[PDB]
Amino acid sequence: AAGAVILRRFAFNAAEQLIRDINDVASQSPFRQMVTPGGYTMSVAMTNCGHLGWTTHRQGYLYSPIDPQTNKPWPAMPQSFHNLCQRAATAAGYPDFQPDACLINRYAPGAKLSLHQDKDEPDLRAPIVSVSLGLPAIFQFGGLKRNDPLKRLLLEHGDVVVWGGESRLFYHGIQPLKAGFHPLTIDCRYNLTFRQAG
Ligand SMILES: O=C(O)CCC(=O)C(=O)O
Ligand SMILES: [Fe+2]
Repeated sequence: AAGAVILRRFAFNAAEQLIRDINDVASQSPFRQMVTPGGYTMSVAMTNCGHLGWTTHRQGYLYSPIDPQTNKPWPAMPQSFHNLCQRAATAAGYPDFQPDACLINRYAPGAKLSLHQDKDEPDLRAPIVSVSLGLPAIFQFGGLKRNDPLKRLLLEHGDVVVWGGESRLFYHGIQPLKAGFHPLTIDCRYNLTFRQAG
């Protein structure tokens, strides 16, 4: 993964607090399985915190400062989130990265996320910070086409990946979450993706 920086277990120490704050965020903006523009309910449940929140719209996908479900602003990005992200980005070589959106994904057993690209951001030179929590998942990324040599990478609890450079444009997805158990998330996997959407 050219440009990518994988920091395994980087968020192990912050894990517990992050999970507490995810629940906090969920209290204001509950996890919901968004309906794609094509009219299909995603198996992955999501929510957002920060100034902007990624969401499905009628004309496609886009960032909005308002939660379309609660009609209220997305919850603010918790300090735990801000700190872990900055430390990660800085360690990855991006000390200037200032995210304004954190997409929180929740994966129940069997949940998956078919291949896609993240080109909804204004400046693609800005990286994306991914933090995995709970059960392990198989992350798969390819080239520039939906049908390209896909590679696999297991993301475990506390794993952080700063996607910068070329990888920032690579197709990617998550294979069906295998059943299992984790003391902090029980049978769920959470993932935080910090972005500069503004
Ligand atoms: O949970 C994952 O590792 C995938 C998250 C992702 O790429 C996204 O939702 O845009
Ligand atoms: Fe993505």
